[PDB]
Amino acid sequence: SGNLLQVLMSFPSLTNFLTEVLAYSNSSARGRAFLEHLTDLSIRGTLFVPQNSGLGENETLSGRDIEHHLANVSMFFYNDLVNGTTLQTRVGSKLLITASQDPLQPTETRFVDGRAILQWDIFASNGIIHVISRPLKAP
Repeated sequence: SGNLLQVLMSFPSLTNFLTEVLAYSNSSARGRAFLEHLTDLSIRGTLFVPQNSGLGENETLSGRDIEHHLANVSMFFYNDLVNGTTLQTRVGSKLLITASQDPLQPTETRFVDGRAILQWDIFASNGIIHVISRPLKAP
């Protein structure tokens, strides 16, 4: 499939974050540059996307919060992201992966800034998406 934006557009449960991204792009030059980055095939990124189960339509996010969902160095898959991994984001802050092994589970249970990961490793041509339980927050 397509770039990070196109893949985000392909999931009904991710429409509210998409709406925020698109509205941000039409709001400011910063917002437009963020959307252009998501569609740039010469970069790689890791985009954490809060699902509509934790983000409503009446919870307008700031541009800084939106951009903080993009770990902007490279694509980090499930099997790259161990306990204590810190990820630099586009706004200059850091996300923290925490992770332990419940021996019963088929995979490690992991969190990003304490948010549950609901789906790992959704591929895009210029990045990877992980769906999370609720939005991240820029400091």
